[PDB]
Amino acid sequence: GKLPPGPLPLPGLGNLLHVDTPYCFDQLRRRFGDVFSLQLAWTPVVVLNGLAAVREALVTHGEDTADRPPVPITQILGFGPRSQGVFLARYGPAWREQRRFSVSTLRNLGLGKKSLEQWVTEEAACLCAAFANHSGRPFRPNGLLDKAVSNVIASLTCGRRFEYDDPRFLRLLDLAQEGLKEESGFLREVLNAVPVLLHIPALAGKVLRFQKAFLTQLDELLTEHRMTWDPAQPPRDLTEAFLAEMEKAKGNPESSFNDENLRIVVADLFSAGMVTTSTTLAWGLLLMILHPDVQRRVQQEIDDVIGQVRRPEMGDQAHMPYTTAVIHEVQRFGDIVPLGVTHMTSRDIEVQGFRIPKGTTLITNLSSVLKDEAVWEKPFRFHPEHFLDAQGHFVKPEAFLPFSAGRRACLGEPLARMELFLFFTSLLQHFSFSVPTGQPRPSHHGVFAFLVSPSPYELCAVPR
Ligand code: HEM
Ligand SMILES: Cn1cc([C@H]2C[C@H]3CSC(N)=N[C@@]3(c3ccc(F)cc3F)CO2)cn1
Ligand SMILES: [Zn+2]
Ligand SMILES: [Zn+2]
Ligand SMILES: [Zn+2]
Ligand SMILES: [Zn+2]
Repeated sequence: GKLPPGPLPLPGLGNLLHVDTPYCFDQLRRRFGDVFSLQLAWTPVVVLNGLAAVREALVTHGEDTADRPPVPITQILGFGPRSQGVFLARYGPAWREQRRFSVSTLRNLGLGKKSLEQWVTEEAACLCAAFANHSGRPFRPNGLLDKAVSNVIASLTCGRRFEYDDPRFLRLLDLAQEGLKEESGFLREVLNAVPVLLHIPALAGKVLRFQKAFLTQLDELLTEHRMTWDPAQPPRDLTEAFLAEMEKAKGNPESSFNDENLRIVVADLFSAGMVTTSTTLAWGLLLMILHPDVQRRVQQEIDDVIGQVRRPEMGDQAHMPYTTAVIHEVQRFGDIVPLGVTHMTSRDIEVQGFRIPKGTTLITNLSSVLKDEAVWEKPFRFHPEHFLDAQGHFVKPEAFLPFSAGRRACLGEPLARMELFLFFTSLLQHFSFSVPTGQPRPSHHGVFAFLVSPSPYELCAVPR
């Protein structure tokens, strides 16, 4: 069939100089259509735009697009056939076993005695107190959001939290944010292309220094956890559940439940739901000071449904359509993973008539879905009524895809939904946020990366 169109491919760089990225893709979408091609050096890339193209790839051809592009340099971090974690894992048994394990263990810890909801609610309390200490004084809330969000994951993985001034905790969070920067590095591409370049010890020790440091700090914490683990009792957290599975899997070279995969799985879970959920909440609080009237309606609904003392529960959401709409609109407008996470075709597939060869790198332009002018009333405005009808009922459009879609859709979404609702309501239940008098109106345009964060800003949190 016909291959997707695209700008003229230069000899060596191809379309590398035709892309400086979501803004640039919008122009290409308006010039070549919703499915265009790109030649990024050695890698053949097809960009998918709009709900239909994205759905057709990830749902209709879900079996064939659930794979990841190979990342050879992950060998430095100890990746192997039965140890690929979940996030970057190739489509196959190693991915599926860990995927099913994480999803089911989240659910098991989730239901019963609401361990998840309890850990979040309790961490929300700490976040409130830490906010109270920063009162009467403008302050960036990002650091506190990272910590509270990080503690929720630590609670699920290792069954503990860390104090906000814990030295090892800070180093962990610091190493994690530096590591994220290392993923968007130019040297990553060269070494992924030619794996034998890693046989140079000079280079190998430079590639993922912050990644390796992060995994080292994590190893130390895992070792402590293995000491306190009581195998005579039902697993209290995901790491214990993993360790129990490891015992049963002794003698089985096919199991992905092993030492090498434990640190990778934990690192995937710990980080993927630390910079995403926290950035979303950082967007949330920014949008609340830019739109004080929206903030007041939320706080009003909080009082009408929950009050100003009793801690919020997930059962309250069903009776809080407006707050729910606001949170959704934060994710939509926030648009924090505009190009999602790359997929790869494991077979020859067909998208929007065009042909996609096997082994093609797929980019899901999630931004083009969340900001679709054909779907949303005013997609470039912060507008909670994107999820409300005239009667005030919450409505969720098909195009709400911040967690992507299909087999590889965010496994942490249920937890994320929980963290977002409980942290947001709890903060707005006890605080009123506003721009600091004397300071310029903070921009609503984010700083582009693999993850789009709000521009740096300060705020005032006055108690209620
Ligand atoms: C606002 C919060 C979050 C957003 C917007 C978000 C978004 C995403 C996106 C776009 C993907 C890519 C899906 C794809 O490859 O097509 C993804 C995958 C993933 N997310 Fe999240 N995420 C969030 C929070 C979390 C949390 C809390 C966790 C874990 C506790 C988590 C863990 C993961 C993992 C492990 C994957 C890989 C799944 C797989 O490859 O099978 N994320 N997420
Ligand atoms: C959805 N989404 C998750 C992300 C996260 C996922 C994590 C874990 S797995 C990975 N490959 N990179 C991340 C990551 C990797 C190493 C590290 F030291 C810190 C990290 F945050 C960055 O992107 C960004 N968007
Ligand atoms: Zn831990
Ligand atoms: Zn434990
Ligand atoms: Zn209605
Ligand atoms: Zn209060």
